[PDB]
Amino acid sequence: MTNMKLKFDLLLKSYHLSHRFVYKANPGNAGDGVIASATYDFFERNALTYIPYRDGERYSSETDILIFGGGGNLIEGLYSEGHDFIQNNIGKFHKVIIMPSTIRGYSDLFINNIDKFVVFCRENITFDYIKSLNYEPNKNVFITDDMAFYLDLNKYLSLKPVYKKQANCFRTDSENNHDISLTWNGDYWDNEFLARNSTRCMINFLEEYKVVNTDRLHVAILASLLGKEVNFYPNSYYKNEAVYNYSLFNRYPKTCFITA
Amino acid sequence: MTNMKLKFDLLLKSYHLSHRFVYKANPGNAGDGVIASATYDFFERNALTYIPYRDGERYSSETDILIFGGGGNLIEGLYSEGHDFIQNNIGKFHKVIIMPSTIRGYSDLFINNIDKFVVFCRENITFDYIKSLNYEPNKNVFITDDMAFYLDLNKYLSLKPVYKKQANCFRTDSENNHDISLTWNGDYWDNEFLARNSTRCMINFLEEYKVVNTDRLHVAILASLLGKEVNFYPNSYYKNEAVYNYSLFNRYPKTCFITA
Repeated sequence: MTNMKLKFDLLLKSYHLSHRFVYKANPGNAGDGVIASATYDFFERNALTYIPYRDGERYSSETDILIFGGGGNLIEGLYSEGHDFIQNNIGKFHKVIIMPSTIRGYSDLFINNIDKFVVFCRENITFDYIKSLNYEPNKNVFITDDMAFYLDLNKYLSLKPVYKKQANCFRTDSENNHDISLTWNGDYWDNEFLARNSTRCMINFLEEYKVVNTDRLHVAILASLLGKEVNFYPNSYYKNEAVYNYSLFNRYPKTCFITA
Repeated sequence: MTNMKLKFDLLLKSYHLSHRFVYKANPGNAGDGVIASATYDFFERNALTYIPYRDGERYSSETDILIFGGGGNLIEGLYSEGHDFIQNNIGKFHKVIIMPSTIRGYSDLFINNIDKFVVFCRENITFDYIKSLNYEPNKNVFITDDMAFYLDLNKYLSLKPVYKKQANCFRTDSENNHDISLTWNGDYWDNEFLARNSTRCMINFLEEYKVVNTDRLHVAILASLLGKEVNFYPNSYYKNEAVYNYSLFNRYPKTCFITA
């Protein structure tokens, strides 16, 4: 067990003694379903009970903590859904805990809510950014692996043998390409069964290949967990590269990052 | 057990004594994954062993039978993938068994291969069409339910409670619409784990709704198996309407077909 992982368990268990968890899964593609699956595995393994966020329900501004699911939606100039959800609901809760996330911009949101945010960063670029906004390391800003590294992998495996050479899993926007991230895409991941079975699908697909080529973070993560030979390609805002440098480098020697 | 269902079991078991099964799952959307899941359930429940079709492998023109998975791909003027697969591979096998399917046109294919085809029709329009091509009922043309009615439903259920009113699952081509059929879409369904877990996803989604509105056949079928209130809408070539009249009318009184 890594030092950041043990710290993460004890920390969330410490919050659970004091406040009850109101959990909102991050919406998005099937990669975001992998984060939710692993988050549900994390809650069950640490005996952490939660109530799912219900719009219109009244929560306690003193004893309820919003657990905002991990992901990379908080990117100014790209997505505004996660930013709008937090800003419209920050007043309802005592604290807002952002599960391990990639954050870019939205400096006004984090400076003006520093007293309510507890930010978990899944790579060094987000960690240095948040701490540069005067967040205090080990008090209201932390760094640790993306949730998907917590995936209880053995209950998702099909154990079907490898018989195909290369899988191409590239973003459809810009050969035999299978963008398996874009299968289920939306605000689905508050259903733990749908999240886990969607994650089984992605894993079932990858299990049968020896080599995986992708620019999709959680395809790369899943294939790395599977011990596959992984060729990971970059995207904008250093999103892929930063997670690779923090979590995949050296820890998974069969996964390499192709810069050019 | 329905009379057509019992006939179907004994018939395929009879073929299995004489020849070995080479199975090709129908490619397509997640509806076609439901057909494959149910076909795998059907094989396991009847102790029917098979070998998956492998392109480039040599099969016996005397003792191997191609089992072509059910579906609605054989529609002239719409799709040609299933037609090309059968025509290019019909010479390799002793017989070609078409699992319960909707067929439109391609009269040249069925007239010129009448001595090798055993056609299972999943509604009355296909059955009357094939038999009009001089196929002999109960010898080389049969009628029975779509494979999805064979789905071993209880191993797919999440048992999550109902808490949402209406689900809209309409074809994206032409409100809160979720075209869950277009999640996994391709030649995936020869993997039984991927087929079953994709089917779990669709079922997980539908379980939480009380009413389902759709023009997607296997969404309507799945929701009917779930005992939901189902509003089923038509499409072209009488594809939805014909399956409804044969399999869903009266047998599932909470599913109704909206003509206009």
